Amino acid sequence: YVAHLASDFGVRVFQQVAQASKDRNVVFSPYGVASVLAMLQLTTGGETQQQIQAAMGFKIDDKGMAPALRHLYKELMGPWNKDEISTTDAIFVQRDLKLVQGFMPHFFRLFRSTVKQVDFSEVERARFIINDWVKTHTKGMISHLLGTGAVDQLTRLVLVNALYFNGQWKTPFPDSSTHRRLFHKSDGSTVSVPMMAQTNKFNYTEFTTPDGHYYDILELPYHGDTLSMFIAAPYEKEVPLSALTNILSAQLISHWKGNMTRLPRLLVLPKFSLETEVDLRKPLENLGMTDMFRQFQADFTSLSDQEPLHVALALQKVKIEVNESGTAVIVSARMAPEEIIIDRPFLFVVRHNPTGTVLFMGQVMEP
Repeated sequence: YVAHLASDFGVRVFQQVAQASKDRNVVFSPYGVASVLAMLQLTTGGETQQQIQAAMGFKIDDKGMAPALRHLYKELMGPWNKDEISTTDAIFVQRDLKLVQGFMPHFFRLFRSTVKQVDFSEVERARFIINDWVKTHTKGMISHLLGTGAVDQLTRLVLVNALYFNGQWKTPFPDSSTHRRLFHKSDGSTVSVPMMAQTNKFNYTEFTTPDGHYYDILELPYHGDTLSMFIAAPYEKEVPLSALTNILSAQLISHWKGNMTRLPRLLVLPKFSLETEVDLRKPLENLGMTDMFRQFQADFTSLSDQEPLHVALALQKVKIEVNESGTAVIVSARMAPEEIIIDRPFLFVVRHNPTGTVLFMGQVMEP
């Protein structure tokens, strides 16, 4: 339930970043941005708080909300994982501020984490701290946030979120099937990229938007069916991804599941290892949250009502890999009735099945 509101807020943010990155690759984490903004909520007061609660759909302070979030976190980091997913949130505030009495403990009570305190006048040092935090909480897979270059002796507050993902397929794509094939950029031009092939009974459904766009939808489960990737590919060229992403929801995903049946298909899917760093300011402003980024409008008085505080920098960075698993003369396979060759731009969603949370989301315009 909290999972659903968090996922959907996170999709809304994705929509906005998709709107601005037409025809560009973009990988993103709905769960991530919602997790960091849930925490931001506590630091927040006034109308800046209103903007965030209204856009999110819940108040972190209300009962059951934070325990649900920690529940979810712990579950994601459980033993089923296997270094497939690393996540981390963090808020850095100017070291010697007159913080309000009792805020730090209350924050730890709710998030089992702390607001990190740094002297931003050391600049290079503060940058190293932020970049180091991410490095050490993502098993070294994410090491640097280009956007940190923007901090200076004036930064009072920074917010970051970083996640890596590379899952192990329930059924891996035989290594010998992988081959170089043609991809059609929306550009109208083309590129040859490595693609995987696997013949199986995939959960499948044809889907239509209310406004009449058609997409093929496949479920690819990961080991133990804890996680699943859903792939959504237009029926023919010309069908944009927008029509789909603009109604995307957790409920929509469950809807796809409700209609899927298992059919023997040859699937041909491109390998991809993509990285994306997004500056969350504009996307978040576009969802109502504009006060937080504004020096004289921002209201962070739950954290410190002494110095005027406001968010200088809000970043998410995601790296995601899709290959044959987690790691020959012949290539043999069962013949299949139909084939599904994903040789054009497509969307993917990684879902946590037990809760429905949308962990990752993206559009691949070129692998």
